[PDB]
Amino acid sequence: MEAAHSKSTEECLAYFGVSETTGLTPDQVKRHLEKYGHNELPAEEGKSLWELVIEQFEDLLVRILLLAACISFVLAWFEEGEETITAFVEPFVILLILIANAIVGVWQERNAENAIEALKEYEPEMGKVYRADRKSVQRIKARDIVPGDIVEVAVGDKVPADIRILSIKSTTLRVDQSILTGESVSVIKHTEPVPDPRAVNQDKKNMLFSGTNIAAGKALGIVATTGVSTEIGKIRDQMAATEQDKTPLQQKLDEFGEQLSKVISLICVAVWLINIGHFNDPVHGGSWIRGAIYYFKIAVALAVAAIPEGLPAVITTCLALGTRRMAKKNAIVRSLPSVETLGCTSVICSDKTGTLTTNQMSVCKMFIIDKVDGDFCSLNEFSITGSTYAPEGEVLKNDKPIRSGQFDGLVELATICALCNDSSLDFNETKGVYEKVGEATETALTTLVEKMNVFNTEVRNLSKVERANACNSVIRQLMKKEFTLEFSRDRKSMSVYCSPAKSSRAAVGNKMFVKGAPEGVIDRCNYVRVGTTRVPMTGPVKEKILSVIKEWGTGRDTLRCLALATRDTPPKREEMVLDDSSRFMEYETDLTFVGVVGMLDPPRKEVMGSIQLCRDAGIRVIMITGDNKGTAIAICRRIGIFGENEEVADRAYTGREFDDLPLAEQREACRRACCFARVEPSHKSKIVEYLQSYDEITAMTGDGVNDAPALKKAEIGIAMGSGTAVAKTASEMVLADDNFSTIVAAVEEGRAIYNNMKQFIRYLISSNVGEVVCIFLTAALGLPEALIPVQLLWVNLVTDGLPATALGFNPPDLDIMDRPPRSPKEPLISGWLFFRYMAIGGYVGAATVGAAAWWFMYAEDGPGVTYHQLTHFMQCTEDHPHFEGLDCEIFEAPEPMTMALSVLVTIEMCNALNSLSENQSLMRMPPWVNIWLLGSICLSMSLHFLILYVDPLPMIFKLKALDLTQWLMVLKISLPVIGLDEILKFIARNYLEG
Ligand SMILES: Nc1ncnc2c1ncn2[C@@H]1O[C@H](COP(=O)(O)OP(=O)(O)CP(=O)(O)O)[C@@H](O)[C@H]1O
Ligand SMILES: [Ca+2]
Ligand SMILES: [Ca+2]
Ligand SMILES: [Ca+2]
Ligand SMILES: [K+]
Repeated sequence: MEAAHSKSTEECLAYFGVSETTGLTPDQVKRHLEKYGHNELPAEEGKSLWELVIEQFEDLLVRILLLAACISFVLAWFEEGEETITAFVEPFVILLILIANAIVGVWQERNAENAIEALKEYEPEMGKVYRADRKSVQRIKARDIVPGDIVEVAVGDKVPADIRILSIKSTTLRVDQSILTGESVSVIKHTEPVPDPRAVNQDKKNMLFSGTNIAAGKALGIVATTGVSTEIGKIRDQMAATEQDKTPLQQKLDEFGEQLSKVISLICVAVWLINIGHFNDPVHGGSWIRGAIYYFKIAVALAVAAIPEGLPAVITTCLALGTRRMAKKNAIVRSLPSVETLGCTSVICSDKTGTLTTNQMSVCKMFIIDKVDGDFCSLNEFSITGSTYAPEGEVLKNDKPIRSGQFDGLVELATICALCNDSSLDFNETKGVYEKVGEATETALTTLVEKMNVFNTEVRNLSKVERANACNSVIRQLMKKEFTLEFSRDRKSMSVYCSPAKSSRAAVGNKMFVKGAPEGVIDRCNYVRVGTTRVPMTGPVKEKILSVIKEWGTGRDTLRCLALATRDTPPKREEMVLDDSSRFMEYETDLTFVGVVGMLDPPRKEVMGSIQLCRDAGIRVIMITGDNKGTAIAICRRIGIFGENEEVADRAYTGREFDDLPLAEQREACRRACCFARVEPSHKSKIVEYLQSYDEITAMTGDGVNDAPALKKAEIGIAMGSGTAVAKTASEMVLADDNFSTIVAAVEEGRAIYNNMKQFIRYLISSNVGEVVCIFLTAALGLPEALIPVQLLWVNLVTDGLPATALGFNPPDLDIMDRPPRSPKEPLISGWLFFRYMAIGGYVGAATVGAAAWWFMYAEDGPGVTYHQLTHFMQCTEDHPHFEGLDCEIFEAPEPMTMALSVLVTIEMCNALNSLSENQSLMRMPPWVNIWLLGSICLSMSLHFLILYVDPLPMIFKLKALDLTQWLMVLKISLPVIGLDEILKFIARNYLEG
């Protein structure tokens, strides 16, 4: 722990007693680990509080029923009902259905968080450190980083710990500190001490803070603090209310829930108004307001039934369920609305290098100039064995292993690859594998130098650790790297200014070693090196070099190519200003061509299959890369974006070609082109921007810092697990698996969510409407009451609870990935879907009423009398109108209220079976595709059988179970409602794109 950023670079090194270039010894690391602990915060085991998870009572709908149960609890405490126990069942029934959905909701939120945190720990954060047991930089777990050791940081790296800057290898260092200071744009760092000890974080310009990202440059530093002493560690739980808001779909349903409230409220008030006639009816005797209290109970109870109380929980469930499914496929969701938005995605933008490709780079081909004689130019081509970063391979010429030192051109080629390089190799002992340190492109050159061994260095007797950078270290001991002009994606090249290491025997020449994009580098070459000789760049020589480059990139291997050049006579250092990066290209002119390297970069296996699935799902895929167009087009053909011979004359554009187009043509090009090569980070963001101008949901996939602007711009940013931290920071999803196939699954899963949310709405509306229609159909036709305040709360608990919620666990539709992406601005309920809600709601209302009437009109146990209660409901006892009223008490009979109560339950469990798919029949999608639903149906049916035969309960819910013959009628009328929907589903199936 060093608490001072005011100390100099020497004082920091002296404090921990560590050598700047060597790092902490193994014994030092041991002590510092005991004294300062592991560089790990606990992560806080209390991610959530059990009860805090339980608070699912925030939604308006839960609050309504919450209050609704209260009024029935107040109406049960004092008067307002004679038999109190039955009135004490009312609020407990309402509480019962809420807790059921609450348990379900709490459960899924619990499973999600657990699965999320488990997936987050799969890949241990690694850091680059110099330590005494190794000459080259090595990679260790970030938690094993202790205060005092030398840590190396590069572009795209997450800063592993609080670090005092010792040396900036680049000409500048920019850092993204938004996670700590809120500074939107990157800030510049230096090495000079900031004298003030109490200085705020924004002024610590000689410090790197853990959790921040290196925007540009490369630096060497020493850890000041780790663990909880780290600046970002103190503030993680320090401030609250920084959490996420509700998703677009969730906001869409919130709107929907309130509109339902206004309708149901109107209806409930309307139910109260239409029944102000039975004000003074003998049921409550002669009552001026007591008669209203009962119908106020009816209105309130009808609300609770009609209100989709399960809706708030089923959204959170479907979301948490989707996340958990994604978690199983090693996909990390950093932003909740990522899955629902991806479901309605029409265009997927994807980076090529590292994203569409495995980023396991290995130079397998390279050439230098052989002979130059007029219009004649011949090249010395070479092949390199080894597809890994391992320093094991051969340099083949004419299918013969050769010594690269034999060719002077290869000597300088290897020199450039070694010096003009900000990467290295580190052997990981754990299951022994050579790992890259930095960018894969540069490491492929590092392993090349090792394979070439141009100075015949004895490497046989070296360990696998030393061997990783054996030949590279030899070259570095021959030329002192003064400074480095960093790789810039505008000039697309990189150079290093070097002087002879001896500096005593040799002072003959300073050199600039340049590598970069072939086209750019070659253009800035005026000379061509032939061994140790140098000749002027001409037409024929230029054409020869370029044509071979075109061959490799278009070939069956599709080689990523780099040109390597040298400035024989560079400007004196005084004439060079390292301040502006725009003048670096000027410094990299009058170069001497040395050679061209060719890299193998295999596409990921699952990409080709995934693209076809995207094409079938109406999702378009565009490749966006800074690489050569020839190789980009060739890869596009290799992965299926383009056919093998599509001849895509107007479907592929370079950054130059794209800019030469007017704004209108650029915007239109993004519609037709599926391949953008040689483009800058700004182009990637602009392409996504154009696609969104057509009101499209655009997704972006990348791994580098050149994808960062486009990742933040797109609807959904998806990062690679092996990618940079800058890209992950700018993303909504992270694929730790590096599995591109998960994206297609993520799209599919999000559409199941929407469709399941649809079927949930389709079930509850079309069923609860039928409940409402029933109440209206009886009160208007002048029939006895079908239901009672208690009975109303029962058909709610049974039909609007778990059988409703279980629809959230519905399987994806059969043609879910054969239909086009849903437009984001589609109406939640289509104009025609609303007709189903009535067509089903109409029959349910007519089924529940016909049941209570059939007891009155055709039941043998009942009176069995013909039409319409002998035309009126007036009768009650003898001596009223003598219209053959042989029957005495055939009114206020509890058996038909049953009959309605039982049809209502049965017909909704019946209706729920239609909510397995939007338009697919029960034939193609049988009931056993959802076991969770059938269990809820059985539970609801069993709960209804229980409430009817357990003798004290019939007294409460008023039910003499006319068991055999009448349940048949209940089952009989409830059955066509699934038959009708089956016919109703067949219509829209065939009506719209049959
Ligand atoms: N370290 C490096 N030094 C010099 N040139 C480099 C380099 N890394 C890449 N280049 C070259 O610069 C070109 C443009 O760089 P850029 O980073 O924008 O594209 P890219 O192909 O490497 C990333 P992607 O394909 O993921 O978008 C590359 O095509 C490559 O030829
Ligand atoms: Ca309800
Ligand atoms: Ca990349
Ligand atoms: Ca219902
Ligand atoms: K974004």
